[PDB]
This record gives sequence, structure tokens and C-alpha cells, in this order.
Amino acid sequence: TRPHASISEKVFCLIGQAEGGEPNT
Amino acid sequence: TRPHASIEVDTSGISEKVFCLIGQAEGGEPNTVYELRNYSQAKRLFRSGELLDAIELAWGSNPNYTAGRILAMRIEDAKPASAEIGGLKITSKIYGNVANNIQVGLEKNTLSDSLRLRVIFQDDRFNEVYDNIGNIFTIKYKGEEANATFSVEHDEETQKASRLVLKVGDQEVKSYDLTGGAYDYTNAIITDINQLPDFEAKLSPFGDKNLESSKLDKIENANIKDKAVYVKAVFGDLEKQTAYNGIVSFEQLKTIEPFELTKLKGGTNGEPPATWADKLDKFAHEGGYYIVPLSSKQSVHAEVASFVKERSDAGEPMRAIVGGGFNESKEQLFGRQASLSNPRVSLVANSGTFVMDDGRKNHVPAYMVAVALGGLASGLEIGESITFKPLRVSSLDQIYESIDLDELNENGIISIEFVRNRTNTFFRIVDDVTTFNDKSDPVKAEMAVGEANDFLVSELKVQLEDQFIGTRTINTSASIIKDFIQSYLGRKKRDNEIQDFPAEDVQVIVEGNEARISMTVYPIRSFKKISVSLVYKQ
Amino acid sequence: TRPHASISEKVFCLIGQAEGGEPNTVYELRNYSQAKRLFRSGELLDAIELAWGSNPNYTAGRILAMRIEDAKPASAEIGGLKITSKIYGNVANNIQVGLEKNTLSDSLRLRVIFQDDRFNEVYDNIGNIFTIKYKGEEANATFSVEHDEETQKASRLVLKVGDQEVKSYDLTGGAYDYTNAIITDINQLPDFEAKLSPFGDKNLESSKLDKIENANIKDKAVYVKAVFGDLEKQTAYNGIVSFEQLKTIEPFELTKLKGGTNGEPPATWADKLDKFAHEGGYYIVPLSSKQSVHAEVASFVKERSDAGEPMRAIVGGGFNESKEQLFGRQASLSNPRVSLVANSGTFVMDDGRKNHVPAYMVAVALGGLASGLEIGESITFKPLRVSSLDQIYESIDLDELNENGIISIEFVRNRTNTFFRIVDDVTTFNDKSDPVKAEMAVGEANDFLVSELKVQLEDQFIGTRTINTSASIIKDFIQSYLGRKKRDNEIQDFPAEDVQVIVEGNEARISMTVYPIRSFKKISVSLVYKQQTLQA
Repeated sequence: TRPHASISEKVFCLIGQAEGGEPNT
Repeated sequence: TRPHASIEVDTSGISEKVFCLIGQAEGGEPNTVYELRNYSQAKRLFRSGELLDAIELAWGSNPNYTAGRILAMRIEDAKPASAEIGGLKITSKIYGNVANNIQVGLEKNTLSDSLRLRVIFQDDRFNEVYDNIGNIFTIKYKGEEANATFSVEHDEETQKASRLVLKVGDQEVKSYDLTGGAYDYTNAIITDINQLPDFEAKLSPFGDKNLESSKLDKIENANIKDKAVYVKAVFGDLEKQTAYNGIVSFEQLKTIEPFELTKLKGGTNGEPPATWADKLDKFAHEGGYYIVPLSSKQSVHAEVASFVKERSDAGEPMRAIVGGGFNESKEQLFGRQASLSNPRVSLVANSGTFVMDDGRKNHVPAYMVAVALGGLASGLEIGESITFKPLRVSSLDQIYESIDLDELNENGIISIEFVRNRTNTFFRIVDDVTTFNDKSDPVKAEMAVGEANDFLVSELKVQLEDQFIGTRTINTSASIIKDFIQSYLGRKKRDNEIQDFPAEDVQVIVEGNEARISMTVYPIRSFKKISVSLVYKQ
Repeated sequence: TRPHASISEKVFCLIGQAEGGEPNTVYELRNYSQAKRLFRSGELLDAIELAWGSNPNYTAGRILAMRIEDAKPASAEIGGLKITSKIYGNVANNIQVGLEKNTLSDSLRLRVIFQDDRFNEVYDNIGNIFTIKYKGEEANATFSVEHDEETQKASRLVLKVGDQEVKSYDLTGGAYDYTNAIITDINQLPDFEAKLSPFGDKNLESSKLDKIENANIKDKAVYVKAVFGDLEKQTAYNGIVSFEQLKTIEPFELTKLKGGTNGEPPATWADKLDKFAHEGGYYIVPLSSKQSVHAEVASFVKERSDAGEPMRAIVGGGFNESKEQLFGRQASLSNPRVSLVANSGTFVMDDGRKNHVPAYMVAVALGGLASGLEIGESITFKPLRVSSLDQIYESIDLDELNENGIISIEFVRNRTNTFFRIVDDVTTFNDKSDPVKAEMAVGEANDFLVSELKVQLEDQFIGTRTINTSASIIKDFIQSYLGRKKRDNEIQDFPAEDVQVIVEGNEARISMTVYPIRSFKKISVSLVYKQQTLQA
């Protein structure tokens, strides 16, 4: 991996359906 | 020499980017790149065939624009024509079959006890003679002893000249070392004989010889009272006579001997190579951008395409333009496209005819229209497109017309369109679409957008490098990166290299070991659809 | 001798095979012309001239050059002289010398020739140091010199008049050491006279007078000669050739010198690498070809590290080496402070010639760069100024060579211009989590810091005043040093709480922590293109 160039305090939560991402995390 | 004035009525030519051509032609030393800056230089490095007709086309495909400097390579392992005749290895500076026409001979002159050399070659009208070979200088002794001589002995380990000695009877009058010493150039002998009482030595008037003294030949006890005999040194005089000129060179295996005027042998272009990648490797660091191979073979098209992708992965963007055959069919073309559907490649269909400047109404294959096209595309300013530009082609051997110029262009194949008048040559090129399958993305799809991206990207790379990748200190967080990048983008908008950019839509993230950047740019590219509407008030 | 007018820190070393200079000595070169006066041809000279022109902006400092051949001076014993040349090696056989007798002076004349410098000046009226006369009416008068028989140096000079001795000149008992004292003192006499040579500032000693007696003199101007001493004074202090006397000096023809020889290729360089042990040259670039000498340089740098002195070696390998041949050097050259360079290319030398360059000399390009740069600065991504280079290795190859600890080179394309830059400051060391050893510039920052820290610990505590300096005092002194080094920004940060020291009789043990300046090696970008509106 030699060096290179490659080219709000109120947190908000959600919970619902989605076709992606592992659940329970 | 003396002060003077000169006027050459130079026949040269009868600009930013560089253009690369690899093809077949019958001259020039093989497997080394050349830079061509002048057509009249190409007619002299090379001689005949596609590589030269390609260059004569590339630098004339448009009456106002023209290609930059050209890099060339020959696709042949041409041997040089040579022979062993006499005690000399004769080798021709030409590489290829053409060199077999060369003729060399030697004859000895009685009136000067020297050789006369003749070299002849037909196509360059070269037929000249060199005479008095040897004769490097004379001596006459002037003392009044009965009969005096001189001698010149070799270094028996190397056949180089070792001493020059003057003998009056049995007495060594004088002597000089020739294995280097004071007398490395013959000039010092020409003083140090004359300045003695009993001897004088003088040069021949035909040119300054002044050879390196180790090149004389072995002689012993030659009378120089009854005669003004020559010192000979017959081989090393050939370099002073002929080295800087002409077509032939001479090398020693042994004694030099006369021979009849005889032809050479072994000038062979050889079989064409079964693969082009090994020689294509040499363009990797010569600074090209646009490359075209001068052949219809499908293996060459796949090797060049894979080569361009390998270069693009290693910091050097490149692009290939390819043609195929003599008037190919749709089935053949889409067969070539489907096998070669990667970006940074563009495929051309038509095969044209060009009025070549000899007066030569040349019917020309598709991979040569790709030269004419690639030459024009390379010469223009960065970010312009071949889109709707005219080409100086004479006529086309073609199938494709307006409805086909939907079909082919929609599938990513370029073609030239016939417009009946006023537009300079009646012919303009419809698009700059690449061979990549998916047309939705313009950077991949359309050549000019890519060609503007590739150099813009390199500049962002190079400027970020020394400002940050140098790692001069960590105490320069991500807020400074936003300052540098907005300053950088502000220059590109001012310099017209981009259309516009939003300044307050830049996001930077950093973790000390790595920085992450996000930015948006609004690109600049040629118009392609003009929808102008008309209304009135009746 | 009369008053008249007429018209960086990191020291660098070079050592290799070229023509010229004394065998087994180090020379402090500081300009191009000084180099060409010392050496004549060889890769050492290209390396020197490359060091001060690998980059126009960054350039090396002082150059310590060594020419590693057991060379001999060319000599030939002829006439009455131990003729010897100053220039050791093969080249000196090209010298020619002759001593011609010249009759109007009744002297010798010297001509020395050497073709590469076309030297060819002449030294004339050799001998003939001064002239003598007598005026008086005495019919018989004469001059003589008599010698110390144990050395045949002259010990008396005498004048006779009227067939008896007049006066002694005591040629070791005063001012008569120098010939002038005889010429003045004769000029004080009533009727004896003498005049100095019109040929120049001879002022030779009387010790080197030649054997001569009963020179009949009155109506004459006879020369005293002193030939050998005149040869030394008028010639030995200039030019290529040197003379010593064996046997009497007399004329002989123009002839070559002989036996000048370079010797055999050096088998071991270690006992000649001892000459750098006190000049402190930090970077060293051996031009040695073979892996055997690279291991010797590696052993040498390790031995100087154990001695306390920091040094680092940059090395190259062959022509057209493959990855694996370079891995076989990397494994056999394992220790840190040794830096392996890959490719072999070409450079545009002083001549304007397209010189081919092996990796042994391409190493000099990085050595000239790292010695030019500021201390602690990284060699990474700086230009290299190379005309052509066997450099087909691609981006994935750079990662493989770099990970394995092999310095590589890259082609980079600007807008229109191009240039070649060096892709990482890595060493030949294995461990990825130890940047003090894995990164040349970090090791350098550590070395130069430690060279000062050692000395300031000596001056403070091995003043040896008393054991009563308890560990709290050492704990304070480390705070002073870490504060002074933070002030000059040589360290990023340090935790002042983490200084622990224990003292036991004459022995102390120390521990601490330092935040070194962190790098910024990787940058990633996410570049997006969007449509846009512009309107009336």
C-alpha cells in the first residue's frame, strides 16, 4: 500500500424494512 | 573554418500532444523507437510502405489542423545486408531486403600503389569513388651515405604499430614509439622527422589525414634515397575516407585484398512476427497518448487493447483507435466489437481513398482511416471532439448510410458521413463514441469527455502529491484541504478547463493515516443536440 | 608571495574504480574541476558529477571520494635519476621524458611530455647556477670545491690566487647554506667578482654543489653548475614527473616510463573502508558490483552502528534484474541501514552523452538526493531526472517491490510534461510496525536525535560529581530535553507523565515515550460529474 493519490448533537434513529444489510445490527 | 554566410532553402515539411504508430515498412533499424518531427525526415529514416504512407496521411488529414509529433516503430526483425569478401566484413547501415542492391568493389592503382574503392546503390542514386587509399605520408632521405632505409614494426600481441625507425646502413639514426606516447596523432611525426638533418617527410595534398599512429602496417627496411616511398596504413585510412558518409561500413576479420565489384547478401525483412505485444512494450515510457496499430489482425487488436488498459492502471492514460479489413460487413464489425467491448478503445468501419501527394490516388484500408482520424483527434486542443469535424478523404468504399449511421453509432462504432456540398471535403465524422457497451456514462462512452478527464485528473493528482502526499506534517487537518481544493477548482473554472463547480458542496474526512475527499464538477463537452423551437403571434 | 591579484550537514561518501589519484586515500572533493584534476575516467567520476546534478534544486554536500585499486607509479631508472610519476596506474605509461645536452649553455635541458594533458613544457639551462671572475695582476688564480667524503655533499669552497689558497667558504657553518652567500661575499672582495644567473630565482643550497676542482679562472666567466639541486628547485615542484638522484646525472634520449599498473580487482573492501571511520559520512553509496562487497558494506555499517556512529548504505543490483534476483539480494542483505535500489537506466552526463548507467550508479542518484535534503525530510515522490530507464514494472509491481523493501521508480504524466519520481522511502527491513527501521527518513530523524541526546546525557550525568544525583534529577533533565526538542518541532509530542528512571549505585536505567511526527501517506477521492443548467 505504497503512498498514492486515488481518484449535529441530536442523533436520529430509524427501524424498518430494507433489501440489504445484515439484520440485528 | 573562416567567417561566412549561409542560406538553405530547407525542404522540411515540403502542437502539444504526441501520436504513436507501430506498423510495417521496409527500412529503418528494428526494435528501437524514433521521434518524427518532419515528413522529409521520415522519407529518409524510412523508405516505403504503410508506416510512411500512414505518416504522410496523419500530418495532412485536415487543411487547417494537423497532428503533433509522431513516435514510430517498425514491426519487422530486418537483418542488415552484409558479406565477407576479401579480408573485410562489409555491413550495410540499411536494414532490410532493399540493402541487397548494394555493390562494393576494390581495385589497385599501379600509378600510386594504392587501392581504389567504389560503392554503388540504386534507389538513392549513389555511385561514388574513393582513391589513394593509404599513401598516408612519404619520406625521402637526403644524407650521402650509400643507401638508407626505414622500418615500422608491429606489436605482435595485437598487430598494432609499435615503432618507426630510421636506418642508415646498420645504424638506427632515430626512432619513435607508436603504442601511444608523444606521437598519438600522426602530426608530431610530421615535425619530428623533418626537424632532423638527413631526412624530410611530407603529406599527400588530398585532404587532412592525420591518423592515429597505432594504425600503420608492418614494413622493414624500405629504400628512400632512390625513391620517395609512401607509408601505407591501408585499412585505417578507410575510416577517414568514408565513415561519415553513405550507406556502407567496413570491419576487419588478416590482409585486405582487392576484389571485383560484388553484391551483398542476407538483407532480409524476415517473416512477420506472430505477436505484437513484445515490441508494443517499448511505448510504455516514451510519452505517447494516442496509439494505432497498422494491421487488421484480431490478435493485434486484442493485444493493444489489453496493453492500453495495463498502462492506464499504472498512471499513464492511453487510448487506441482501430480499423479492420477492406470494407467489412456489419456481422464482422459487431463480431469485433463484442470481442473488444472495453473502454479506451474506438472502432472505425469505413475504408476510404486519399489523394496521396505523389499524385497517387490511393485506395486505403480501414486501419489507415483510423490513422487519419487519430491524427486529427490528437492535434486539436484538449477537450474538443472529432464530432462533426470534416476529413480530407477523397472517396469511400462504403455500405453505411443514414439509417445505418443510427445502427452502427448506437452500438459504439464510428463512421464517416457523406454531406453533398460546401462542407470542405463533402465528408464529416458523425460521433466520437467508444467501443464500451454501456453508453449512459459520458466519461466511458464519449471520447472527448474522457480525453478532458484524463489530463484534468493527472493535474489534480500531481498537485495534491507534493502539497500533501509528501507527508510534510500531520498538523494540517481537513479544513485546509477544503481551502486548497476550492482554490484549485477556482483556477480551473477561470481557465475554462471545466464549465463550473459548486464551492460549498465539498466534503473531506480524515483519520491521520488517510484522508478522504468528495467534490463535484460540472463538465465541458461539445454540443450534440440542438432543439430550437419557433413560435409566433400570427 | 608578494601581495598581488591575478585572474549541507549530511556528508556523502563515494567509492569505486576509476583512473587517477593516490591508492588507499580519501579525498575531500568540493567542485567539478577538482574531480577531473584528481581522476580522468571511470564510473566514480560520473557518480561524482551526478551527485551535484541529480536534481537542480536539491544537491549533495561535500563528497568523500576513494579510488580502490592497488595502483603503482610508473618509473624507469635511466641516466642518473629515479624517475617516478605522481599519477598512479596504467595511464602513466603514456609519459615520455628526455634530457638533452645544450651546448651554448653546456647544460642539460628537460622536456616532459604526456599526451592526455598535452603537457609538453620545457625546463632549460639546467645547472649553470652562477658565474665567477678575477681581475688582479696575479697570473695564476683558480676555484675549487671539496666534499664530505661520507656523503659527497660539498663542505669547502675555496679561491686560490698567486698559486695559494685565499679563503675558505664553510658550507655547513653559516649563511653559506645558500649559494647567495658566496656571491655576495665574493662581491665584497678587492679583486674577485661573481654574478648570479640571469635565468631566474635559483637560490639553491651549497649542499648540492657538484664535484669540481682547479677551475682555472681569471679572464673568464666560468659557471658553477650544481646540476641535481637545480633539477629539484626548477622542476620537481611542478608538473607530472618527479626526480631523485641515485651515479652521475647525464644526457639520454626521449623515452617512455614503464611499469605503471592498476593491479588486480579488489577482493575485499573492508580494510580500506576503515578510512571513513572518523569523517562521519552518513550516507555511503558503494559502486561495487558484486553481492560479496555489498555484504561487507552492510557489515561495516553495522559495525559503525555498534560503535555509536550513525551511517546508512544505498546499494544497487546489476542490469535488468528480475523481482526474484532482487529478492535474493534483499534476503542476503537483511539488516536495516542498508537500502536496495532496483532499476538501471541512463543519465545525460556533462559531455552531453547518453551514458548508460547500472543500478550501482543509479544508487548514486538517490544518495545525492538524500544527502541534499533537509534532515528528517522524506525522499518519497521527489523528482529523479532520468533520461531512460529499464522501468516496465507497473503499479502492482511497485506494491510488491515496496512491501518487500526494494526501492522502485515510477513514470508519471503531468498535463503535457512528464517526470520520474521515487515512490517510497522504505528500507530493506521486514517489520511493517517499526517505522524507525522500515523508513529511511524516520531512522534518520532517530539517528540525528540520538547523536545529540547521547552527548547531552554525557555532559550532564557523567560529569561524575557524586552518586547523590538521584533519579528525580534525571527525570527532570529528560523534561528539559523533550521540551527543547518540541520547541524546535523535532518531535510532535511527548507525555510528560511517562518518564521513569531508576538509579542503583553507579548505574541508571531510563524509559520514556515520544509521539513522532505522523505522516499523511494515502489520499482517496470521490469525483462526480453532474448535469447543469444555464439560462437566459
